[PDB]
Amino acid sequence: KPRVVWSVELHQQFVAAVNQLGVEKAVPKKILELMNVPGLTRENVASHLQKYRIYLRRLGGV
Amino acid sequence: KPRVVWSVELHQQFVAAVNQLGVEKAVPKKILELMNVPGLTRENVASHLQKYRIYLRRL
Amino acid sequence: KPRVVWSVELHQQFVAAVNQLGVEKAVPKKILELMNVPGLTRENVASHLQKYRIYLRRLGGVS
Amino acid sequence: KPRVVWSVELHQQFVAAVNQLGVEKAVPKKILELMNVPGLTRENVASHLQKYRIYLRRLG
Amino acid sequence: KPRVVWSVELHQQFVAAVNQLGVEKAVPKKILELMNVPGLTRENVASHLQKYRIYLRRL
Amino acid sequence: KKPRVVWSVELHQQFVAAVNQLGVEKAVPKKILELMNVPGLTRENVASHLQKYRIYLRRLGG
DNA sequence: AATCCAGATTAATCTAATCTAATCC
DNA sequence: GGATTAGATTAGATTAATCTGGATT
DNA sequence: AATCCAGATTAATCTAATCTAATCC
DNA sequence: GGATTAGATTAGATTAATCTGGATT
Repeated sequence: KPRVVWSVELHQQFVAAVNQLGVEKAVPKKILELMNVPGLTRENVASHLQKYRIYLRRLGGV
Repeated sequence: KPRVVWSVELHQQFVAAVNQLGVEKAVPKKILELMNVPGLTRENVASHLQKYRIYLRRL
Repeated sequence: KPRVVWSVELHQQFVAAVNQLGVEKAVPKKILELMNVPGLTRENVASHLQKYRIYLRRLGGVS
Repeated sequence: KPRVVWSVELHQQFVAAVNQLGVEKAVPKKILELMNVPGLTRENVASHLQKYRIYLRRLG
Repeated sequence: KPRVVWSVELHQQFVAAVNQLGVEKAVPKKILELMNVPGLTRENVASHLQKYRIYLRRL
Repeated sequence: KKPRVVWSVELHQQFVAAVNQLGVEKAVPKKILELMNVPGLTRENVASHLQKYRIYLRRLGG
């Protein structure tokens, strides 16, 4: 049960899935449907998505 | 290609930073350090600084 | 560039706060509400709390 | 009781690693994986890197 | 092999060393010994001494 | 004002010939300028262009 | 329509991992 | 100079608070 | 007294870092 | 408006011409 490590690869896959849906609409369940990465949980993604949204809000939009 | 969008909040931080250094004397590295915005680059600040100087010269 | 100094008095107020909450349930925000010390941030307390927990964990006085 | 001695060799290895990441953004964990030296811990590298930053920052 | 950057602090030490020596006794090697800055080279201060002399000439 | 210099095909060609004639040891700004003999062109025009030229070749050479 | 509510998401906050400054030897 | 300790930072986890779609009234 | 010569000094000139303007989306 | 490329500016580095103190002739 170890901590997720958001590598550039995994983050890339997350980014791709979020763009498919729209950063405004993306939710953890539908991000994971697309990512197809087993062992990755909804909370895992939710926490990353919030961190992602904070980052994009400063640089624009979102 | 994630463009920066200069929202009211981020432009305002830029205005405070540039005004602390002086409009004509402000350089991107110093503006970037004062703003302390993760992900923001020299080229972001420099491109926005150029349009800001045009806009200020028309006044 | 200011760094917090956990003086003996400050650390004792922190311990008084943590014992009032229970070291199990204690979290930085509630600790700061009790301590009533301006200038301390939640990050200052969370760093100190983690060192305190590391120490207590070896001696077994915490989960 | 064994202290690490930063021989010229080893320091050069460390400088090479640090230059490969960037002095400002280098951290002990990345330095160690580049250096690939068994025997060296994070703390050995972090102590050396503190002293190294002191020296370089006085010079800019 | 790092370029030197002349900070406010390092430059302050330079001016005090120049002023103490008197321009000129203020030459690089002796300015360097006064500053006693690890890694600062004779050439670092010789180059800075040159631009400073130009700077003083313009008042 | 002074006009910004624009490195046209013809002006760049003359700089390239000068560089190649001198070699890299002697291809410093003042000598490139003497060979090019174009009125109003300055050291800093050449030095600026020389720095971009050297980056451009290091890329080519790898 | 209007309400209930379990589940989902999201903001707020926590905390482990790791870093870096301060201090020690 | 190098080790150790104390406090700061970052990324990811957990908790608390909202939200909403679907069932019910 | 005068010359030699390493080890400097110093002006001239170069060059990397960083900048701003021009131009492209 | 924001990104990218080309040419400009600046600070620091390097080179080249000159100078000098201590030894020597």
